[PDB]
Amino acid sequence: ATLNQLPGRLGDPSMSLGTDPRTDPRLAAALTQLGLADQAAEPPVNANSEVADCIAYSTAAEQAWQTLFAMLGSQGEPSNPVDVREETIKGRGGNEIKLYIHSPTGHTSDSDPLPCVVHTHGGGMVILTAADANYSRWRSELAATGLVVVGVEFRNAAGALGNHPFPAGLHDCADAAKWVASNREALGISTLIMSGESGGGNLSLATTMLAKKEGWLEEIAGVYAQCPYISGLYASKPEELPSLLENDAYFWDMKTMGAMVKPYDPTGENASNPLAWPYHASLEDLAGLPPHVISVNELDPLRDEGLAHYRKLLKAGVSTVGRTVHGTCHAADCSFVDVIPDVYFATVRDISAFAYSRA
Amino acid sequence: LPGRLGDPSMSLGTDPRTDPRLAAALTQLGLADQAAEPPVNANSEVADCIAYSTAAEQAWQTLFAMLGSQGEPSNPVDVREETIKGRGGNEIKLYIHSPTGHTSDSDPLPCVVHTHGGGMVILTAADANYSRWRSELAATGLVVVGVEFRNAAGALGNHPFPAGLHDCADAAKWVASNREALGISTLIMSGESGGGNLSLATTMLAKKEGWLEEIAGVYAQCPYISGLYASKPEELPSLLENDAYFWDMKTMGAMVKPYDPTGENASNPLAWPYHASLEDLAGLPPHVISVNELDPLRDEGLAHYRKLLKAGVSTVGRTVHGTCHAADCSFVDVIPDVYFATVRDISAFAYSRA
Repeated sequence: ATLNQLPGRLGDPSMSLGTDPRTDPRLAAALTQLGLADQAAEPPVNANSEVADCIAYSTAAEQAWQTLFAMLGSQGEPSNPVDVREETIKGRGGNEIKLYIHSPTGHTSDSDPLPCVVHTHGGGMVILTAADANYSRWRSELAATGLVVVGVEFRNAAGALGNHPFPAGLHDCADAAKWVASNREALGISTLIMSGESGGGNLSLATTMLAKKEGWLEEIAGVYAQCPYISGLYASKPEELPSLLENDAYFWDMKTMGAMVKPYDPTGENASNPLAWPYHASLEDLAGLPPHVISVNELDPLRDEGLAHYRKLLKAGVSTVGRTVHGTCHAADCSFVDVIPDVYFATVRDISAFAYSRA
Repeated sequence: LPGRLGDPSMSLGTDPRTDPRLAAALTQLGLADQAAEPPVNANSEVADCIAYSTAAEQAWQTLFAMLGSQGEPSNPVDVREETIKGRGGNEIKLYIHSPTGHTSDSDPLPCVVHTHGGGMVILTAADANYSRWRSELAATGLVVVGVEFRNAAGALGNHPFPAGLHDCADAAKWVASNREALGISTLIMSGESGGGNLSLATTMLAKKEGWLEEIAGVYAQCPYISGLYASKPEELPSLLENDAYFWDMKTMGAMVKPYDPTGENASNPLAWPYHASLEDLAGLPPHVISVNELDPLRDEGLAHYRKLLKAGVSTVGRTVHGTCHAADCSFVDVIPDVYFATVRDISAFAYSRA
């Protein structure tokens, strides 16, 4: 920042990704070409909308986001060859959960075992699917570094895979992690970490807390949570989270997320439940968790709830690394592979090295 | 407002952002409270600044050796010494770290030419914390070349800019000319604080001298690159926000003068890379700038990250949260996950350039 001007929209309410001096200029140029450098448009729903209207809107927004991320995601392929296979498992309640299993070509149960990432994709726990091109690309790029990556096709609160409120998606992620943990020799894996971004960061964090609650925490060796979407407080502007106003309408408007909270928790009864919104965890909830990495984006309205959770994990005694990825809007290092490849692959390499460090 | 912008009495020990493990270690070291003011400042005579730096060197070496003096790398490492000649005829010692069994007949490994910190004024490549760092990097599968460059003060003094820079450049050129003999593929400059300055400036100098193609990348940690610690510009709020977090800026203002006694290089990018023009940076190879959150130097590092991007350089920018200046380079017993996250990040970057 600068001593006479607070950053972002705290210092200049008209600022956008396109005019913020902090934006990586390659990302700013790509967003400008896509029409997404200006402040995000006003959504037709908000936290005052009825749940059914929030569900309907989310189901419509899913296609728009999938189109954008499909463009960014599907223009290339990993530098090392990767195999992808599908497996269907049974969730605790009897539903079928599809898993996309990515691994280096030639990896078998007879190879030397590789570290494993159980990947929980973003979309606010409400929209997007593991089969989407950006998430398939991400899992394959991780696999190409020498990993087995398991993409969980969990139930969503809305959209094509809806409509399943909390805790459906969490249970699917947890059951997928338990299946991976019970199939280490068949998968040819050494260690298991949870990782995902935004809503998937929430799910990766919450899955690990659920493992603690259910007594199988020992199966999870670590968590790499990117730009976690974990407070649920997007309707308001808690003083504790200035980034919500500093970077509002940078890619995401906070009214949109306030509306997308409702499909996840239609009754609102889980607003302070740490399994739904990990930001609300107590120190006792976080005690004993395995090592964490929290990686936030600089120009992201969610930045400060991720950093707050990093600090609480440390206060609870969890081994935690905290990283800001500069120059990026929300989750940009997960998708803009053609525009900021060095940033994208820096994050891929960081996740992979962390996974290896846990084996 | 964070840190001392919001509470002028705040220190590393009371800042809510400090990693509590690091805060406890600093408390035990007497370094959690606001750093002491030095007996010299930027208005002191050059001779007094040199004398102060020379006196302080041994105390800092003892402290940093405590942190990097108990553990050894998980993988075995060999260290050998080589002495080369600088452009001016002086002898430059090199400490070469590599995995045990690595030879010119092995498959070649990526190389890091490491330029240590100390404000370009004090500390040596032989210090235990820097030897430990180079060995931990080598243990990941790297050849690491520690440059024993001339300093502006202390045991290796007294040599102002550009002596140390020329030594780092000449060492990098020697490495680039001995790739088969070292068993190395690619080469990346890396260092922290004053060593971040030297790694950045060595690469800019390679562009000016026509050998830039030899350097495949730069990983610059918490770079000490503005030289503006006496005056604290508005554009660098961290200078106030985190002042006396480990370092008081009067101390660094005093340590500027041995490097540039006349002040005539205050805006020279080879002395202080923060002052680079876009033209100075055009065409440089990929960079990573990694700053510390609770570091008065944070904002000049981030400003340079943004300038590299504006110049068209592929640049990744990272904040290491919860850390004071260069903590992820030394406090391995206290925050090993942070320390090794950085070691792994540097090594992965080096491999990514091969």
